[PDB]
Amino acid sequence: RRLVIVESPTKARKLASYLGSGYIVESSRGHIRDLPRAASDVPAKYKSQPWARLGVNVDADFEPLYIISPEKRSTVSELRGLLKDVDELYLATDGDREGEAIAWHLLETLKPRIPVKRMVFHEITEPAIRAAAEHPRDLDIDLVDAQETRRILDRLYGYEVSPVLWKKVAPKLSAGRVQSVATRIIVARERDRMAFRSAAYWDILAKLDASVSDPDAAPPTFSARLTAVAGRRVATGRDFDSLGTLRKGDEVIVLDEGSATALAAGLDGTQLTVASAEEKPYARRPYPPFMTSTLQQEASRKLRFSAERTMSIAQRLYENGYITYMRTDSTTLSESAINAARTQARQLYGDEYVAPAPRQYTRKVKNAQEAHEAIRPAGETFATPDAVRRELDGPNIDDFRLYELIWQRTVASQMADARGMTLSLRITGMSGHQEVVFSATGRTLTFPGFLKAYVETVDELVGGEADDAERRLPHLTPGQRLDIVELTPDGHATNPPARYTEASLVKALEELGIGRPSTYSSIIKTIQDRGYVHKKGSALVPSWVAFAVTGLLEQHFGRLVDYDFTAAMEDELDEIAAGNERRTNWLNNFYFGGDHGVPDSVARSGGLKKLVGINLEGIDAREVNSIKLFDDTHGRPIYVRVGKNGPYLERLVAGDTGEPTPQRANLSDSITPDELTLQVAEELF
Repeated sequence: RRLVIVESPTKARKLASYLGSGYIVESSRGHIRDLPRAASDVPAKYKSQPWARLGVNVDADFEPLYIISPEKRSTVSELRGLLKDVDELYLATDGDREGEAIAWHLLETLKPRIPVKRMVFHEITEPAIRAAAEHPRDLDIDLVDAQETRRILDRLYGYEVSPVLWKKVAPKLSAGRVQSVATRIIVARERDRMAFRSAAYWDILAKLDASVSDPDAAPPTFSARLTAVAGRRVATGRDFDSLGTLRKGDEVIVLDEGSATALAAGLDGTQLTVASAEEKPYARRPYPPFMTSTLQQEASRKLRFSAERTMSIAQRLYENGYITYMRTDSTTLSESAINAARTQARQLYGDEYVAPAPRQYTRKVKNAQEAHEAIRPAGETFATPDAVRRELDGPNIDDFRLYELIWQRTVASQMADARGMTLSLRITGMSGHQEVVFSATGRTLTFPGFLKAYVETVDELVGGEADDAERRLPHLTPGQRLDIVELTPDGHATNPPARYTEASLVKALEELGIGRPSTYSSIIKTIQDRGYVHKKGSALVPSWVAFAVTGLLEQHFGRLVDYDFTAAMEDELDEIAAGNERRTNWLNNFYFGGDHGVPDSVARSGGLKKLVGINLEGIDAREVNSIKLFDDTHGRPIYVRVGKNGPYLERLVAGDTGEPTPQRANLSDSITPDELTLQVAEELF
C-alpha cells in the first residue's frame, strides 16, 4: 500500500476520501522538529557543544540543531511504523516554503528507503488531488533553504536583541524584527497625531435651484461651495500643513466667520450664472480576484473580521474543498475558473453584464512555486453560496460569509466594466463689488456592471466615497441663471491623520514590501498579544511600552527598524527561495559582515553581532525609558516613564534648597497618547 502525510486531520480525511483505498493518509500535526527551546531539549551527544542551546553553530556555516519536540515523538513513532509495510511514500504538505520545509524535515526524520513522491496542489478536489498524485515533482531545496534562513535569522535576532530590551526597557519583553517594524508604523502615526495642530477655515455652502430657467432639470436643487473671491482661491483642508500654517504653494485667502457672513450678505438678493459645465465619460474595470492581502483588507472592512479570524475561516474553507489555497500573492484564474465565473455571472446577472472577453489579472508574484492561482471557489463548477450555507451548519457560522465574499469577488472579476459620467460645475456671481465663484462636482453611474456583484468597502477611519455612490447634478448650459435658496456660511477645521485599522495596516505592510501572504495576520496578532498595540473600536492604538521600545530601536539601532532595509531583507529571502542567493553566503553576510546588499545595511555595516555590540556600549541608558512629550507653561520638560507599575508621568520641580525634585502622576490606558495634551497633563498632576 501507499503512504501520504499531510499537516492536519481534516486534510487527511478529505484526501483519504478522494484517493480511495490503496492509499493510507496520516497527518503530522504541523512541524515535527524545531530548534532547541530549552537546555533539556539538547541531546546528550550535543551537550558538549557550547552553541547547542542557541541551536545554531555560527562558526560552521550556521549548522542548525533540529530536535523532535517531546509531544511530537509519539507521532514520529506512528510514522515509523506505517513506513514498514508500505511500498511508496507521498508528502502532501502545502506548496509554500512552510510545507516544503515540513516535507524536508519528515524525510530527514523518517529516512525512507522506498521511493518518495512530493505532490502539490492549491485546491482539494477529486480531480486536483488525483492529478497531483499522478504528476509529482522534486523536493525544492531552495524553498527549504529560504524557510531555514528565516528560522535561523529569527533565532539570531532574538539572541542579539532580546537582552538589550531586557536591560534597557523591561524584562520578559519578547523581541521581534518585523513586529517591531509594524509597531514602528503605528507609533509613527500616533506621533503624527500628537504633533498635529488644527487650523480653522471658512467657506460658503449654497443651495441652488434651476427649475425657473429650466423647468425640467433633475435634480432641481443642488449644492455648491465657494471656491474663489475676487480672483483668489478660498482655502480648503488641503492648503494647510500639520502645524496649522498655509502651505508654500499657490496663493489663497483664509476666510473666517465675519468675512463669510459678509460675502453671503452681499450676495443675497442677486442670482448666479453658470460659467462652466464639463461632463467626462469614465469606465471602471472590475476588481482583481482575491489574494491574501486584499482578502484580509475587504474581510476586515466589510465583515469586521480580524486578520487572524479571516485566516482561520479561510483555512477551514480551504481544507474542506471550498476555496483555493489562502496563502497567495497571485490573482491568476485558470481557464476552468474563468469559465465557471462567467457561467455564474451570466446566470445571475445576464448577458450584457458579462465581459465580452475573458479577463485575466496576471501580476508579478514573488515565487512561481508557492502561489499558482488566486483565492477563489474550488472545483470545475462553483458551489453556490446557499449550498455552502447549508453544509456549514454548526459552530462555524461565518465561513459561509467569507465564502460568499470570495464567490462575489471571483464572479465580479469576469463581469463588464462600469460606465458613467463625471461632472464639473463652475458658477459665478457678484457679492458687492467682488466676483465670487461657486464650484460643484458630480458623478453618475450609467451602467453598474461588476458593481452589481461586488463593491469594495471604504476604510472606516479614512472615510471617502464608494465606487457605486452617485452625486447627481442637473444638466446645465453655460450662461444659465440659477436661483439662491439658502446662503449658510460654513466653518471647518483641519483633522488629524487617521489611525490605522487592520485593513490599512495590511495595505501598508504590502505597499512597503514588508509583509508576505504568510505573515500579515501573524504580525498583527503578535503585536496585539505582546501588549504593544490595543484596539479602540477599529483603530490600532500603541501603548506607552511600544513608544519606549520603538524609541530605543530608533535612537540606537536604527538599521533594524528601517522600512527599506526590512523590505530588502524580505526580497533577499525571496531570492534565496528562487535559487539566486545562497543561504550560507546570506547568513555569513548578515551576521558577520560582508560586501553584498543595499548600501549602509546591517550586512554592509559590520554585521549583526558587531553592530549590536558597538551600538549597545555606545549608549548611557538614562532616558531610554522616557518618552518626551512637551514642556509645561513654566519651562519644565514633561515625559512618560514605563516602570513596574506601568506608565506614569514625570517632570522636575524645585524642592527647597534640595532642588531639584521629580513629580510623578499615574495614568491608565483610558488616555490615548494623542489625547494626553498639556491640559490633560496638568489635570492628572
